[PDB]
Amino acid sequence: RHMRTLLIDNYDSFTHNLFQYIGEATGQPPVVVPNDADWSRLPVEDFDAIVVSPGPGSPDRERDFGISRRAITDSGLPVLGVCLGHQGIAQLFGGTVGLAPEPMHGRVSEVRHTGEDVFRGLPSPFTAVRYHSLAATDLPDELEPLAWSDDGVVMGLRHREKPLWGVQFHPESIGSDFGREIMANFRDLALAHHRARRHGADSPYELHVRRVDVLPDAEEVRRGCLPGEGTTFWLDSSSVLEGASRFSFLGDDRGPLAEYLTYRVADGVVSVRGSDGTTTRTRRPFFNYLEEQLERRRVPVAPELPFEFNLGYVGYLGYELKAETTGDPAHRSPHPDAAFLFADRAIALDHQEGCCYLLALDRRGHDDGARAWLRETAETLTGLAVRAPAGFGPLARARHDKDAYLKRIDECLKEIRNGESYEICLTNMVTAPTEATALPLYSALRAISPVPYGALLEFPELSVLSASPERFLTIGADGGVESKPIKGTRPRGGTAEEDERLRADLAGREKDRAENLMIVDLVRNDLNSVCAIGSVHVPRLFEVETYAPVHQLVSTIRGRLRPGTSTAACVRAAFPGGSMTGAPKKRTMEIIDRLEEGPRGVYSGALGWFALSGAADLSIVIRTIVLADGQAEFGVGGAIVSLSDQEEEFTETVVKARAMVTALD
Amino acid sequence: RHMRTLLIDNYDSFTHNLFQYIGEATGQPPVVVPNDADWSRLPVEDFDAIVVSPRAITDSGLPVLGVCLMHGRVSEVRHTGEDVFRGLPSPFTAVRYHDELEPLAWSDDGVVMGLRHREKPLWGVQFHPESIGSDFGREIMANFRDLALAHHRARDSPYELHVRRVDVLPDAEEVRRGCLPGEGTTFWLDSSSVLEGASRFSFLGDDRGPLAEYLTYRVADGVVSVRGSDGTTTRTRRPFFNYLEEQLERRRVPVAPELPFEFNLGYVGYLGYELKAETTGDPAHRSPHPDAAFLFADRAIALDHQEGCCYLLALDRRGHDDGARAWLRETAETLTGLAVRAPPTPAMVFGIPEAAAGFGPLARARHDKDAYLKRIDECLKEIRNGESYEICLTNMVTAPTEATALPLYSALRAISPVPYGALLEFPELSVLSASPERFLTIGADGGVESKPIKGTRPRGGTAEEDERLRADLAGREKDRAENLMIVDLVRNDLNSVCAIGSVHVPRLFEVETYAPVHQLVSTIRGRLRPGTSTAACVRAAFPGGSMTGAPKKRTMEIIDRLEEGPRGVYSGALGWFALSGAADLSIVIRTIVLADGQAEFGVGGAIVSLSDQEEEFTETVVKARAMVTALD
Ligand SMILES: C=C(O[C@@H]1C=C(C(=O)O)C=C[C@H]1O)C(=O)O
Ligand SMILES: N[C@@H](Cc1c[nH]c2ccccc12)C(=O)O
Ligand SMILES: N[C@@H](Cc1c[nH]c2ccccc12)C(=O)O
Ligand SMILES: [Mg+2]
Ligand SMILES: [Mg+2]
Ligand SMILES: [Mg+2]
Repeated sequence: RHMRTLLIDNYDSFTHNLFQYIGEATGQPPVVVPNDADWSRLPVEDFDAIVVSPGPGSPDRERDFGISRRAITDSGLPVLGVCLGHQGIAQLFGGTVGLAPEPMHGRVSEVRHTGEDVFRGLPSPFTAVRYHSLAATDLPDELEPLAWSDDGVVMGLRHREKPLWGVQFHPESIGSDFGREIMANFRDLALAHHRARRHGADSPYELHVRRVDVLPDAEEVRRGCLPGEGTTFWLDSSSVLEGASRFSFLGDDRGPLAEYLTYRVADGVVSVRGSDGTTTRTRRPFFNYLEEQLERRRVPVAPELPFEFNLGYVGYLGYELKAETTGDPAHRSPHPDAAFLFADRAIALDHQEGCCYLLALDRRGHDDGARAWLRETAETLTGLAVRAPAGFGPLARARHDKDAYLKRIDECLKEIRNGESYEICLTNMVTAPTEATALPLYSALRAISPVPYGALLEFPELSVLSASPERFLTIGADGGVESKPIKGTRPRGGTAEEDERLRADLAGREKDRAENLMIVDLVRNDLNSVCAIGSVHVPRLFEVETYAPVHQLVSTIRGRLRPGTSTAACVRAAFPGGSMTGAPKKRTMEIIDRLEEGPRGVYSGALGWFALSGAADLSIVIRTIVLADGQAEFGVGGAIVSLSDQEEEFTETVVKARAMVTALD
Repeated sequence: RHMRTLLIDNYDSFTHNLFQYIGEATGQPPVVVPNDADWSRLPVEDFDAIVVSPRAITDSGLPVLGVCLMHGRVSEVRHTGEDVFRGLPSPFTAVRYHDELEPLAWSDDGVVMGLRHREKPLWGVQFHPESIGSDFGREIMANFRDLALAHHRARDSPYELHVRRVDVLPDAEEVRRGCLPGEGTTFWLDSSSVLEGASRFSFLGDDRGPLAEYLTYRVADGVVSVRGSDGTTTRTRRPFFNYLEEQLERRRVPVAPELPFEFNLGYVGYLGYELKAETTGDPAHRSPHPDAAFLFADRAIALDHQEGCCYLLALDRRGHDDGARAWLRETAETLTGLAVRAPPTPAMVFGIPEAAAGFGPLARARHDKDAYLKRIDECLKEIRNGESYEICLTNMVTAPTEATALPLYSALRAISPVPYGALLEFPELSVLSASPERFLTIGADGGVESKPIKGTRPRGGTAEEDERLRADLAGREKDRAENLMIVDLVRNDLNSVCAIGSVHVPRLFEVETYAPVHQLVSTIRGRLRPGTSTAACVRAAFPGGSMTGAPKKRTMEIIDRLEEGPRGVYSGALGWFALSGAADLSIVIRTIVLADGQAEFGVGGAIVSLSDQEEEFTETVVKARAMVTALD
């Protein structure tokens, strides 16, 4: 779907220039309607956004618009007023407007701004043409300024409650810059507002929130608040970097409204274990079941929380769920194809601000002891902060040995010779017996490799010990999407200067840049299938990030979901991660199936949370140990392209194992 | 309407990226279709263009683009700037994944990066335009849309066109005097100034041919009158632009390939300002002249000033010998006898003080100084009340003269050589234009160009003051703002008839100097939507924004009140509509209208916030100077 944009026309003064820019920016032309039109007769319904073109036109028609102003001002739809006059401003905004110190018509102004809403991503200053020599100083308390001119007057504003915006310039004038970006921004605002439109069904839950101004050691929170045995989760920002990673999340299945949930690809059945102990087996595809439950259990985000996870499902998506995306069911995993804890109670650590947030659900109209838990857990955390404030290994066994792996790379190099793939992510699977238990082994791992997306899942069937640095999908409740595919890996150096050498090498090597580039294109394709035209872009390209085990080459891709596209639907379209398959995904996954001679399981999948607000945050499962039956499984791999040497790419798989192997030792 | 594009998904990791780029470039998302879907069912008719990602495809009649059908490799791509590479720099960067045809581009590897089918509308790019490592991706996709627009426009003639080249170029005035009768209806489209890139051709002809006609229009009654060769005059109550559109479609004739211009005969004449009544204006005032006047020229003489030859154009009925061939032979004989040795001094009467003397001895304006000064003040008041941003206020001057058209025109063209000069000698009036201004130049292919002039400076009485005034015009904030607002206005007009993403401004605030004045000039280009005729384009842009002010519709209501009368031929458009669908129109400024023993000429100027009254009055007198001089 797409937004239906209504463009109000005033004597066709500038209407068709606005037409052009909206069309180019959004890929969808607006519907043009005169300012004399009957708004009651007109189906304002369907129209998701309104743009009000300026005059001057007829004195009569302008007066008629004013008589019927409330059709637009109190309609509830996003509105953008484009450089309106004294009367146009009084009608739509209701403010006072005088003559400007530099009162030229068609004046070229420099506009400085806060970078908010319609001004998102614009440089400050930027050039813009002002037609009306009318501009405000005093604003009513209901109106907030967003931007100002070089002659000290308001160039942009918004109403603090209603989705109304005003620009006191012409974005679409030839003498203006970033006109198309301003119209795309307004389109994006319209998508957010439409997504926030609840209606639907009454929320079955009642979220309760308490902040606690203490921050204990996260492992101590694991030991202090969670059970020694039982099904738990710990989303672990073991590395904390401003703008990169900030929060940790812990919880268990002890709560009354908690559920444990699993899927098998062979069966196609969801298993939901409630608090009763009773497990229920309904049959429908996983992403399909997940969407319905996320829609059913929808809870508004609590704006007091600085994070988006307002409780929901926490777990992993296995690689074999590809069978329900664009892949084939070639190999059955030894582990569940998905597994999530539906968390009704959770501890959130704010590593930035040095406080905790406690989330708990009651059923609507019921007291299930949420507030009792909040009060109780707060007391525990307070006491806890006082005690503790904040090759493959000797017995390891690769699925493919060196000789077998080299032959499989050769196969990959023939595949790329024949044009059947542009890049194959060939991965291996290593198994080793261990006497270690989950928490001690994870304690070792997180010390070795602090990362933004660390995780310890302790489930009945398995334990997942992730030291992933890689962001698969961060999806806002507003429907904004970000993916940061990694491809291009360098081992750390011995000395400081050796490090800087490998840093420089990774960023500048043609080979690596091509690997990354092709994945960026692939991820862009996936996002475009579910995102609005004009929304997909690449803010950063070929950035090197450094972590304890490796240097990594990372690119950032953003987009905004189409209207009616759920978060689950977005994840389906992008799963499995392009960074873990290759280009083109489908054909490259067929090749993966044949060559790997076995399943990946949780490796190469996604691990994270789906929230009841609609938000989500998912990592790629790399640098991860799966713990089950005294066995330790970990997957490793690397990009195969036409330039690829075999032995270097095998050695790469060994290097990516350092963390997991060091921890198991 | 809009174009309908088809994107064939060949099941690679590119379809949805291409989908984005097409959406942004054209303002319309493509209809995505899988490859395995049956073409038997597909409504190929309903679509206008095909894009193919890495059988019936090529043999569908439709334009096609094949996208890349060693790895991940970035390459610099050098090209000839043709078709899909239109306007792209050479080199430019492109990511690439992977006979009889014509190669268009090459990589730094020496591999073909672009190809073309020589007959079929089939293009190939051996790179990914939509890749993140590529540049000018959206431009390539926009170009393809433009190629597809044109291809469809190029899709029975009641006439057959006959052409003859003569390898002489006599003096153009000698052609007028030597080849055309003198009395009777004639046209002379006069490139009195020839400058490469600016003007190249002149066109002359009369009504003596057997298939020639003479059209007039009155908006008062809304009646078109057409005079045939036999003497009979048909009369019809309707709007002119619909009439024009119908006739041009009906009388379609394709462009002759060995002609270096696109006028292959058609209509030559003028559109009066009062035709605004059937565009976006009101019928507030009735002109004393026909609101439109055109000769359907079945026989014409074209001068190629660049190459030093003539072209003779003659229309026969598709099945008949109507003496066209005989006319070519006779006219060619006449022309060779006129070819003798070429014969100028620029007239220095355009220096500031003296140029603003007056309207002549025997002249009176509609509004005298005090009257005009008040209408400026009025203009300013409405500008303060935000009822206009810019108003092109104009006057009209009438002066008795006994001068005949051709001797007067001969004096005028000597005084003020221009790219868009014209002598129209019609039954009801003569029009003596020394216009430099391009209103609309429309190709057969549907490419559109407008060059609004706004921002005027007089010539310096000294050469130093002249070069001062020139640099002042290019730099002054006031004049740039005046010009810019017209550019936005003309952009707005054209966007109503052009495809989304096709309208752009390749040049802004260019100073052009002519004998009487320095002028600030901007260029706007676009490309017609499918279904939109050449006539439809003109209606949407008429009258020229350069002659109205911004915003157009409201400002045209204001000028009705203040001017208290018609403009007539002045402030309208003059030029040709070709049978190929091409057109070339000037704004009627710097023009004498001659009728009934008196000369009429209009003069005006833009009024804005900072317009000085005395100066804006002086401007209008300065602009009359060429006309006043010729009449003296
Ligand atoms: C009104 C006339 O000229 C118009 C006014 C101009 C100006 O104000 O600078 C320049 C270009 C013309 O569109 C005229 O020449 O009569
Ligand atoms: N880094 C996330 C939280 C987080 C840590 N590990 C994770 C694993 C999966 C998903 C999220 C996480 C944040 O700062 O908000
Ligand atoms: N200058 C134009 C022809 C031309 C001269 N005077 C004109 C008046 C109106 C329209 C066109 C013309 C050319 O070079 O082709
Ligand atoms: Mg710009
Ligand atoms: Mg680029
Ligand atoms: Mg002026």
